Amino acid sequence: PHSHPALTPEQKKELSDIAHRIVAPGKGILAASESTGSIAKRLQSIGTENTEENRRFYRQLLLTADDRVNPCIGGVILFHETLYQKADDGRPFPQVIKSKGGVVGIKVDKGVVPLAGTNGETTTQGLDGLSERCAQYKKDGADFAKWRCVLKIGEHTPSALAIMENANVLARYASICQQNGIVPIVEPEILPDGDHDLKRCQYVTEKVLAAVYKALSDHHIYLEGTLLKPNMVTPGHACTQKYSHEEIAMATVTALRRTVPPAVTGVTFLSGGQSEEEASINLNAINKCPLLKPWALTFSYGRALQASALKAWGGKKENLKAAQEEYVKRALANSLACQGKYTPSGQAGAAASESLFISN
Amino acid sequence: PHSHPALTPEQKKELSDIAHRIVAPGKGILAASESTGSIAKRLQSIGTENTEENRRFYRQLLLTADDRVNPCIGGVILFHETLYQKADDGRPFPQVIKSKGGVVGIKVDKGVVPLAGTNGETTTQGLDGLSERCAQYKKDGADFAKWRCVLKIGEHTPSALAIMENANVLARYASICQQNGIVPIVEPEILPDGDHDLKRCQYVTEKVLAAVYKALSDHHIYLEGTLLKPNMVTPGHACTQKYSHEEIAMATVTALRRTVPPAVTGVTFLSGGQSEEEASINLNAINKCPLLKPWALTFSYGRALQASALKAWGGKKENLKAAQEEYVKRALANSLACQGKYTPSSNHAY
Amino acid sequence: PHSHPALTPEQKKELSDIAHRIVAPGKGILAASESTGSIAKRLQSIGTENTEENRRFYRQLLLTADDRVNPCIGGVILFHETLYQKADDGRPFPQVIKSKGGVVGIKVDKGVVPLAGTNGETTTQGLDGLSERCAQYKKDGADFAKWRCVLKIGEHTPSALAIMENANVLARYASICQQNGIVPIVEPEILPDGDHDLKRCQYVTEKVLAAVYKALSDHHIYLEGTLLKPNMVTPGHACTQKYSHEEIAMATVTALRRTVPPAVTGVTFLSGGQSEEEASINLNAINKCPLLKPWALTFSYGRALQASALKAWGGKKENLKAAQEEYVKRALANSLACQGKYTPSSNHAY
Amino acid sequence: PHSHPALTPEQKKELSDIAHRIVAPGKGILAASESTGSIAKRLQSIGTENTEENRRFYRQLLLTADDRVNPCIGGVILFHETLYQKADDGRPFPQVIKSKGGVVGIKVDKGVVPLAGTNGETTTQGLDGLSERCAQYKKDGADFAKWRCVLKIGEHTPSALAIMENANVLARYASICQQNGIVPIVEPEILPDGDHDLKRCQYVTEKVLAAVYKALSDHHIYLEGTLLKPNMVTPGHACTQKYSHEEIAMATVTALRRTVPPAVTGVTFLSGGQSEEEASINLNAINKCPLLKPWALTFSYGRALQASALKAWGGKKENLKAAQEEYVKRALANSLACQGKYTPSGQASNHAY
Repeated sequence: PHSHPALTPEQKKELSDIAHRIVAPGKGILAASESTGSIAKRLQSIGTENTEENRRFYRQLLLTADDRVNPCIGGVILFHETLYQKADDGRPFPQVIKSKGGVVGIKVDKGVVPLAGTNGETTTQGLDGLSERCAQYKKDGADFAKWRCVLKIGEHTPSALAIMENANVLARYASICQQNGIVPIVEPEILPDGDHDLKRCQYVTEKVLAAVYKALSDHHIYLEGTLLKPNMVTPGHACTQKYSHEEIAMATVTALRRTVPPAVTGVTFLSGGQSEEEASINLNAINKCPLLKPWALTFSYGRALQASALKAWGGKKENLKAAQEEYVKRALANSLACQGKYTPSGQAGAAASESLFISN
Repeated sequence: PHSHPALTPEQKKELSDIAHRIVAPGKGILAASESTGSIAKRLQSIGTENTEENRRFYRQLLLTADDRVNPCIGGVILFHETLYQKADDGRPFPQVIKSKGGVVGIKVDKGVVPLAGTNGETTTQGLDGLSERCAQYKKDGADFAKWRCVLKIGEHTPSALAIMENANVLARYASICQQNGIVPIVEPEILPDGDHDLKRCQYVTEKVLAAVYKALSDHHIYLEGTLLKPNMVTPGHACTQKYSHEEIAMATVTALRRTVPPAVTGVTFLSGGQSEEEASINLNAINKCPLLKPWALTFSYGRALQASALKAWGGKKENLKAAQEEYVKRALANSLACQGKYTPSSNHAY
Repeated sequence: PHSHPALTPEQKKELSDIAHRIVAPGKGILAASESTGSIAKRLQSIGTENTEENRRFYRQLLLTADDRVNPCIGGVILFHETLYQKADDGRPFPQVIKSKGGVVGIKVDKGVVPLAGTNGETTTQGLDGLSERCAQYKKDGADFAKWRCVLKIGEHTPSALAIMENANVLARYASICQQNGIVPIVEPEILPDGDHDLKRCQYVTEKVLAAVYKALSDHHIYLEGTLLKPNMVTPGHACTQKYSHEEIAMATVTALRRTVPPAVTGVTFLSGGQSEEEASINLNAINKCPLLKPWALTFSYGRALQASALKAWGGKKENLKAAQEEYVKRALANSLACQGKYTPSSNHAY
Repeated sequence: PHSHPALTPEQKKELSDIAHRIVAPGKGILAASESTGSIAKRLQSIGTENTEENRRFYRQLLLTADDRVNPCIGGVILFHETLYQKADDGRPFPQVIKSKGGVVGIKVDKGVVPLAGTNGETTTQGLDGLSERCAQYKKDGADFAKWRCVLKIGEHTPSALAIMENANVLARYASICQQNGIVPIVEPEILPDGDHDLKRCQYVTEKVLAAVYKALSDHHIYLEGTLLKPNMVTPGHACTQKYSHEEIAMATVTALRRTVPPAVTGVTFLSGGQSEEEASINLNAINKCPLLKPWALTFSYGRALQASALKAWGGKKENLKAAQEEYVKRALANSLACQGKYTPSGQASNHAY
């Protein structure tokens, strides 16, 4: 019943200002923080060797696209390695990102680990020494961070334990981040795996988010200085029943309205395996949903922003321009989508229509 | 978890429709559901015998005020006794309220009870046979209900137990109401008693509301079909530090923005002892606060709508017009207040 | 983290003394608090009209059995009606019970109610005005009470909500009882209904009891002044896999050892549909289980103590003695059973 | 409401057998897992340079004490460094411990960290990569571990957040340990600092332990394969009111009886700053307390077993025997105490709580 201010007014201002810049009108997040083991798969899909140089080159390709992406990208999430790499001109990637008006983010979790006594459920690790890491990342140009928790819909999942534990660790992560001037993006991803329908996903999403915000309250988290990265509400990837984009949007906005406090600065949806087009179309339908939405509704896409790019690159340096052009195209589309002004013109490409879903 | 639909689409529509009608633009709630014992002191302050007839006449006086209150009153909360009384012309009070465009509400809790092992804290009782009561009340004209829980700010209060128990009982009450087509007004009142400051009230209010909504989620409550009746965020009555109405508005709106889901149809503030003018001025400031508010911010006033009317009446049947006139003036004042149009004549710091 | 004593040393002593007397070595509880509607089938099963006199006569039949039952019965739970009835000699039933060395108990809940949004799950009501009721029952001879919560094992049950809510209401009930010098018997019954196996029942029982005791702690319940009335751990009533009495005993004792604090004075098992012999044999096996048991492990049987008595009675006064004889036989069998002295004539796998 | 066994019967048996050996009748735990920074202060109090060799020599001094300690020591908690050091004869310390009948333990937490928004409250870190660490430690001779959470009694502490978070992290630590065949010692230490009285400590201990066990239940922790290392219930250090050893024992045993499931194999009290003699007398009183105690009530003493030994050593090799004698004396005394047989000579109400 007693207040022991976790943050000073100055600290709150800094956090709030950062969170708002990232999701400013028409802007979204480029999630390019895939680890080596994670990106290696994406590189093998185009027969490109997974080396430090190739990774550096590919990230440079994305980060140095022409100025058309500047008004589209409010922030860029990088993996530790990339945060300390430099472009061909010697400029550190964080400087490159900032010079284009983007905020630099860093992935800080150390992956998922199994929860004993559950049916294949997990929690996420990475709290050890997090305070010092955040302090160092802040000095090196980072202003926000990302931490991913993973839940799955099944007959007995997500369990009470899985929900409680993941919500609690997210809260710990957010607390430490805010003590170091780092805006935490809270990511409680509910996988699309399974044959459940739209209402089932909506039910689970509402229960999970309710648990997430109660935990953030218990841990004294400054919501205005945070961002939420949830899954859109959609039927399972194996569901038979079909739904329109308007139905996905309505189910998504309703779940959020029923659980996310207005104080939360913004919601940055993960693409979760959806195709580049689908992710853009759904984000657009969401922003056009005829319900009051007190928070920015935009993107934090990884796969949905890189599909066509990776394919256009093919590991060949000579395809630089071609690849970048594909990325710019998706950034412009999503920038319009997070404003509810996106209308596919029909020239997205076969790559932009292919499912980016990966079984878990 | 798995979904076992507590409500059908039709039931949800009914509840949401009722909730929206009560807090429609410019409208608020007249809370006239005082019990015999609760109205006792007030009648004593005007030397009027606490008889059912005087209580009937007084309620009639308020319910039959002229048509000017119609666009100001979206709902009227009644005590059990009054729901079954009639005006002199024979019209049942519920009919009088509805004829003026108001929704009829009913108080259903059975008062507070002491929580053993706490420093004078309480929870509220009244769940027994509540479903049958709500069904009967619905049949008799009521569309919404009220249940009051009370919390106190002190050295060791509100405690974890009190916060948890009161939030849980509020959720049970809300669940039962919705099963019977009754919109529940969730009232977790944090008393203004004490010398604590504005920051302290905001902190406690935030923690209480966070607990309330987690409980409503656990109990599967349909938020669009509910209303919230909280205390405004203010310093304690014995606090020596002074604050402006704008600061009160900022703390209140900030507290709500951090805990109340957008899905909640409306917030109807209790007056909690504030004077008629003070309650109106603060509600006005709250609606003028430069922050985004996804829900209606209006009133559910008991004392703040009746103070002057009660004094003007003085238990004198011949003062009818004078008394009603005072109530009408406050109804008009608050209707403008919930629109941020009433005039008597750094957010990071929160 | 601050204490505000719910009970004084004197109040604790009274509660602890009562609880110990009820479960003293070799003693158990006769659960005869069936309501009019609950005893209806019992009476109609023997073609007996369900009148107040027949109910009075039947209760008298059990309560006035000979002194052989005295050392077997530490307590008798009665229904409101029976607490105020008298034997043929004019003696109030509470007096008849006490004169035989038994403590008088009273059922105080008001039945189960449906939890909206669940798959047919329930919580229990009865807290309204419970403090005053307890005060009166105490004056009228009762020293302990009973409150029954019901949980069910199914595909998605017991749910998180059902467990938390039932645990919480049991805590409220216990708190109110202790404030009035009444020892609360906490009964979180997990029904045997279903085809689930022994391990499933053990798992659910462990989770439910863990929730129950956390709630009791949160509500400042004095465990020494309470008793626990749980279901034994058994396979579902329709489970295809079969088990031995030793297995049931091991699962039951293991579940209790993992959740029930040593401070709890006693565990009084409900028979839950088991036959008279089955309930006695299982209770005996539980007491012979080769694990340390820090609490009395006895009975609180309703059906398992009355089955044969009811049939022998058949609603005829001339069968009084024959009927009482059957009751005595079961009282003697279970008294031996709660001591592990009854004869009908690898824990890591749990 | 569905079970997905975290452990097999074989795994449970292994954890249960380990836990029981550690707290077998008359046995307790030598807590010698002080970190380099913690042991630094210990070495300075005797004017001895804090070097690895001096640390090894000191740990060897305690571990190679004569056979008299064998029936007294059921387990020895070591710090990472020590688990990999060897005695002069080349025998790994883990081997030295086992050969004397003791079970080897390892401290695995990574210290406390501040909980933002609280009044100087903390939680404990060390879960990252803990599973891999536990598997490695098991392979290298350790069978149990220790994780310390710290709570403080003050005006607004322990707070709801502090209690919930510390209980939750302890449960995660316990879960990871059991998955790797390691018996976790759950240590929710409530500091004795402050002017609070005996009943205040008892109240707080009761609330903390109830939260600890609810969390262990939620995380499906196998209680029979765990031990509890709590503070004894005593008045605050600055408390003006005085209490007898009998009252401290009654408050302690009452607090435990109201919260610790009988399935818990044993309770190993920390000395928490009490003198060697006080810790032994209080432990003996706890064991003589006229109430039913379904678990072993013994010790897991650090300072209460090393105070005199450290002083007698003084960092001088010639004081080896004198130093070992001081340790052996405390081991024998506490061995008798955890049996309620302690006497100054040697081997020879309740409703108000």
